[PDB]
Amino acid sequence: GKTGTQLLADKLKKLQVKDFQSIPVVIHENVSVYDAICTMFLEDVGTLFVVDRDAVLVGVLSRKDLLRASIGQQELTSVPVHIIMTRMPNITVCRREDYVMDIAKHLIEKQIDALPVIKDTDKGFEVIGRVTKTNMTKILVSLSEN
Amino acid sequence: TQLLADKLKKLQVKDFQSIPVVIHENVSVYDAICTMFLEDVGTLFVVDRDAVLVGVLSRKDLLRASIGQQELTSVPVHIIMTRMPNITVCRREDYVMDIAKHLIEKQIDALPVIKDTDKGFEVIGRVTKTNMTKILVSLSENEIL
Repeated sequence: GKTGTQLLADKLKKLQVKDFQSIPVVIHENVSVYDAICTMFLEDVGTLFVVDRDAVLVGVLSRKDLLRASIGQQELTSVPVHIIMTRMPNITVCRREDYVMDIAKHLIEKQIDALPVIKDTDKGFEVIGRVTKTNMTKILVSLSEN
Repeated sequence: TQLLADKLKKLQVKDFQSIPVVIHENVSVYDAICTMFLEDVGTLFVVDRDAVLVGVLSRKDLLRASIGQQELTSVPVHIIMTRMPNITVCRREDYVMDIAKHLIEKQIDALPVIKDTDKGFEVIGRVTKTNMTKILVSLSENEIL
């Protein structure tokens, strides 16, 4: 590329998820909404990925979903999370080899803080990481130095 | 390459703000949760009778309050809000890299942008980890200087 900003853009475009992921926080689908909330504060995350008895991705839960559940008219804190989780038709994943910038674009478009990183297996998607707006914020800071 | 890095640190908040959402300090916790879903934002800025900033309330704090046992239809937000020793503000003239660092340490999604007036801190913007993420995307597309 011809200018220093173009060289910066080219490098940013090559960054891969495998290098900029966080550890994932995963709960089983039959854990209660209350237990999910406790896990969120225990682990200090704002998103949880939900898996089945084979540890395959079945759902995602955001802090907003849990607040909604907790404050509403129905008693939902006692129910299994699979009642309230976002399901697979509506879940976006990414893989280790994908580009960080393409994931950032998804975060912004889908108005969500985190995506799961998965590995394809014969049983479905195994969760191996998380990439978040916080990860992106860290990349931005690092640019200013080196 | 230092010089490029020196340019990045010169980018300012005014160019990468969002819309702030404000609530009065006497609103119930239930009413503030309602505002948070209506507005679809994750951080509320609390003001006093004089429209002066007195606190902040994140979605986390509201979840903390809701999975508790107080009559939150009763409880005014001043009871649980983070108060004005422990709040980090910024101004439109501040540098985005500075703010980004504060968002990271403090582990919060948003800071209030305020103006310094005759009356005190008046709220004029919000800056978030989404804003920072949008900057990173713009840089990757060569859409800034």
